[PDB]
Amino acid sequence: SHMLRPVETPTREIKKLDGLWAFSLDRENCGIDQRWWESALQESRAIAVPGSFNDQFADADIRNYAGNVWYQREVFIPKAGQRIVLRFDAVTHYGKVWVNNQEVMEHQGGYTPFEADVTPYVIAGKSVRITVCVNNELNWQTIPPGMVITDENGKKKQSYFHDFFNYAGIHRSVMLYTTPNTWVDDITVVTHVAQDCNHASVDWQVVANGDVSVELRDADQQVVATGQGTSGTLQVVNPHLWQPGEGYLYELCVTAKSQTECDIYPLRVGIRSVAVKGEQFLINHKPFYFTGFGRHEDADLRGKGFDNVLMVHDHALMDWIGANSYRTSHYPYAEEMLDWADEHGIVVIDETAAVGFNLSLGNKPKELYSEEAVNGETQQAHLQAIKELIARDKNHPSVVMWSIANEPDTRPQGAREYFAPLAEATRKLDPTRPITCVNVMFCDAHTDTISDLFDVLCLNRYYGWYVQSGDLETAEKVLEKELLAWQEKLHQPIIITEYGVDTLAGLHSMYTDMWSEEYQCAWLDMYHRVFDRVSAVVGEQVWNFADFATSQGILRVGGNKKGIFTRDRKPKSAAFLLQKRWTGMNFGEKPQQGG
Amino acid sequence: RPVETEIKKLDGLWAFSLDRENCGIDQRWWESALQESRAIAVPGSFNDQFADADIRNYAGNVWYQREVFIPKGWAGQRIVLRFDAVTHYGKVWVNNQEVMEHQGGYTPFEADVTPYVIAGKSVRITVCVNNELNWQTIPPGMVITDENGKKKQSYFHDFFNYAGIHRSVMLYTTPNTWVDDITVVTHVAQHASVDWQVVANGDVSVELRDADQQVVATGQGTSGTLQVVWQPGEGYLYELCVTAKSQTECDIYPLRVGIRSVAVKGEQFLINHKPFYFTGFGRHEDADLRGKGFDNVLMVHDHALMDWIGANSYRTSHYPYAEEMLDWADEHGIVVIDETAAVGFNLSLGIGKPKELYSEEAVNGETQQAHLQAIKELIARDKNHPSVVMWSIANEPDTRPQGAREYFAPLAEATRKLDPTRPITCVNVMFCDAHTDTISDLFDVLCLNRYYGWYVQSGDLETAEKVLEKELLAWQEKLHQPIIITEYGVDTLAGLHSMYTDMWSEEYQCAWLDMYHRVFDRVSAVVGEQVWNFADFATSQGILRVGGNKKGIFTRDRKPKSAAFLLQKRWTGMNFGEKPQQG
Ligand SMILES: CCCCCCCCC[C@@H]1NC[C@@H](O)[C@H](O)[C@H]1C(=O)O
Ligand SMILES: CCCCCCCCC[C@@H]1NC[C@@H](O)[C@H](O)[C@H]1C(=O)O
Repeated sequence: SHMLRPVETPTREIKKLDGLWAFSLDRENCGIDQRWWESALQESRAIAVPGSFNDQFADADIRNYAGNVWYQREVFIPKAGQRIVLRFDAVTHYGKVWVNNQEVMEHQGGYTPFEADVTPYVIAGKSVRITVCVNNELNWQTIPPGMVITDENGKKKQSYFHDFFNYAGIHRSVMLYTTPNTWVDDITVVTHVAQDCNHASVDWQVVANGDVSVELRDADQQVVATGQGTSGTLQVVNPHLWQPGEGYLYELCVTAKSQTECDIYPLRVGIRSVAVKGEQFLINHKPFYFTGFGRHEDADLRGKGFDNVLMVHDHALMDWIGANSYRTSHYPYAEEMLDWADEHGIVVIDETAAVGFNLSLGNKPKELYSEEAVNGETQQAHLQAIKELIARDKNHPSVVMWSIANEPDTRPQGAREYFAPLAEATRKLDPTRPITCVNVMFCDAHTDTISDLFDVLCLNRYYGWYVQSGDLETAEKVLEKELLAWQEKLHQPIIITEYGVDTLAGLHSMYTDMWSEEYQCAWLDMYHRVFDRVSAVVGEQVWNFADFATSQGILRVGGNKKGIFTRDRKPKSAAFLLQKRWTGMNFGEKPQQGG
Repeated sequence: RPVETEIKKLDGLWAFSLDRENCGIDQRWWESALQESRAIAVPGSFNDQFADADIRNYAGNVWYQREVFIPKGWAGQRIVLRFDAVTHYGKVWVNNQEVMEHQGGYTPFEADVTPYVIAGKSVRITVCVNNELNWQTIPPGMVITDENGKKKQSYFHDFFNYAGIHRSVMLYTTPNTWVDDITVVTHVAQHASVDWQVVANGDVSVELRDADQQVVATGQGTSGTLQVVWQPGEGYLYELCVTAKSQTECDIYPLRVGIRSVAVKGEQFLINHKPFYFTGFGRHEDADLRGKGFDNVLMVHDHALMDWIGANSYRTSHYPYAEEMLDWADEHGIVVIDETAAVGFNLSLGIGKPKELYSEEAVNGETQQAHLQAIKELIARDKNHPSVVMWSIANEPDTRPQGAREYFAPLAEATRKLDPTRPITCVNVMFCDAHTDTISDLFDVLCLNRYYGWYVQSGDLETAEKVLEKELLAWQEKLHQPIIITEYGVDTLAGLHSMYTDMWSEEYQCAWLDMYHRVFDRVSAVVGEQVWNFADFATSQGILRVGGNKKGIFTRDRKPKSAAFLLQKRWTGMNFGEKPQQG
């Protein structure tokens, strides 16, 4: 449907985000049968929302549990005559909500919010019970996809194809918000600029039988433009347009009035224009250079759960290190991260949860794009995730790119058949932004067959790590050669969205061999040397802020160790190399082929 | 091995030089002092010694050199130069005259230098050491080159390819009647020990004592020697003086020997007619800073750790150890499975190339010959040791392609004919289970390497227990042979802890070593356990090695992980030489 983030005005929120819900497992799938919605928690225990249920009890048998978990919470209802709505900003994978024995709504998104209108079903003044059924399972039509395997005892074991651990549960806000019966439930805003001198910001919104008078107030509450109608444009003059450095943000207050009731919604948008020209990524008609991380929503104890201290601290670290950009790696991030990126002018490459469409990253199906794995319904679900992501992050000026999928195996015939309609559909959904598909390493420029449909070429390369293990002299030649081959092929702006190596924070060696910090430094350094002599490399993005948790494997030593920082946010030796490089260059500009 | 009744030339430092342009043999570098040399220490691998990244991985020709004074007291005696071990290949020159060469690596080679040496004046010694491996070296490998002539060596074993001079170099003197060859075989029923001898212009008079010069038998001849009437606890060993008499000079050579006879009966390993149970480690010749170089301090300390942790046996894993380890081994009476450098005969161990392992371009002809040679030398050096109870021809070979059996049968035959007094084995890899292995019948004891719960069924104890159990008792029902598990271990970061007891944590090494021990306890054919590696050790660079192999109970600087005390409780809590009665 339509997605508007709620905000306090003559509108109200009761943060049911309160922790300490009742939590229980359903190892027998008796919950849907035995009507657990009715009343009690049976044999529950205290859990905390937001937060992943896997790491929260230090029980291994819970963290690998694959099935149905039950959340439970009684709450009181203060808003009368207002539309009361129950919003879940994120319930990872599947969630079915119940308000006092009655199914309200359900979702199969994972990292996208879903809400429901509960005005008839509640009465402001008495209690009410909310029971959530959260499913953490992945089959071939989920985004991301997976394979759940039962064995001889019927015990479910979830296997997937991405790297990060499949943290599940309620990860973001659960809120009970309250809006007048004539609401402003959808908005779209597109901005243009000409020579940083003047241009318009077209408006568009959806009401509940009310008219929309829209004003454009300033950063100090000064009206600069008005407008009367459901559509149309409106022009500023000599704007304070949104730059990657500062990030100026106008406050467009929209009004939807009825003959009796009225609703006012303030929506912050910044004037900026993002486009791709040849091999240049232009923000406000200036060629840009991306620097920063591909991070994860990962932490100790809470898993993929959200928390504010992590936001302010992580943004302080990136702010110190000189990073100006990041990419919401492998799933839509919490909207709060994108609000911060909006105010602080942080350019973001947004991505969907489509990751793992690849069976070469080592009882696996034998054809990746057959009916037994990634079929038409996988394509429908992928288009769904695109729809929801764009419908949530469409107005945020910090998003400059949509990324449909991550590292798909494109060698087999049919990858183009699967991905081309999704490129067409995404271009038809949001024309204001470039589109991309992050490229796997074993699909170099001479075997890929998908990168033509996208505006920006994103690359994940690990020459010298997975291949040429320990060889810098050779990985330099290979890396430079394939980079110039991508240039000779597509003449596109090339952002390296992943490049990193594993490093035991504390492992040193005089020989600068793999897994030591000296190898991380020398490796990133050589990669930077190659980066500086390719004209079409419009951005670099290291593989990963900090070490994150992965599934158990013989390649993951307590998870992925390719982070610049540790899981507790401590810098390895390479963090200060990146400090020197990024903070030493001119902001938003590519190095002049050398310092 | 020399004694007397010498000047150990390995003292101090040698001149060391690299040959990147490969000019040495052509420009005759041995006939002069090494131009642009630097000090190097023997014994010790040259790779780790200088903290130089380029020196560590260098593949080519290296040059050692050292002047020495030949003592005046050796006027009319034969002067012999002995290299206890020069890893992979070595060509030795003595003062403008080429004396010797050897492609062994982990076994000694000596040469008579009496003419080329005049005792009293200083002579120079130049050694050319090669660290290259092709398909005819033991272990095998293959070198690759490109533009700029940069040579890059790739091999198929795990441990890092350390090279150089790894053990002492001796310069011993014997009278002109020497005892070049000696053999001794001991028997025991419910006995004695035949003697042997090879000499030049000298007769053989053999006597043997016990504690001190207290002869308790004698014999005059090159056969028989039987008379009056060695344990894994203490290790009682008699002293056998051999005498070679000539008209002018006489020679006396003392050889310690322990009375013992090893034999396999059904599914039991009998040392002195008693069922045994193997406990201990499969270790390595690896250390901080010195590579595979030998050192007495390390031997004393590691033997202290093995004594404390309750180990009674170990296997000289993947190459012949320094013979000092075996002298200590029969001194304190620790059971040793001796093994050749035959490792890496497998193309299936891929971190994630010819087309068939037993083709002509890889493993055929000189490969089989030189393997038989590594056998002949290992046996010709370690035959008399009572601590050696087992022969081990090869380790983890791929026996699935066509032609593996045709390869391994003749080696088993010749090796058995060479030393019939000891059982023989071949440690097979994990990818070849009971239904696919085709060689385990040729050998007396079957050796197993198993990693259920690590490489396959990664992190799942509940099923790896079943697979290990089924595979084990299926082996037992299949061949009805004694099965020693010679490798079972999992990697572990020394300081990584985890409440969930998942992989790489010490809790997972503890819980993973435990389940394997219960499945061990419910199987009658398992005649021993040897946790994979004693200490973490250096390997080649891969994405599966976090600064080497972390499958050690101890770290590289010999510091214990959480499993060291678990195993010290298990091995010393049971009775010595006995297996638990299924619990
Ligand atoms: C057959 C050739 C394979 C080439 C190597 C592919 C490496 C893919 C790297 C992986 N790319 C995806 C990212 O989420 C992971 O964290 C990253 C990693 O594992 O470090
Ligand atoms: C089904 C087989 C899956 C792969 C099993 C690989 C077992 C190889 C055993 C290897 N054997 C050689 C030894 O030096 C090494 O330490 C050990 C290892 O892995 O580290």
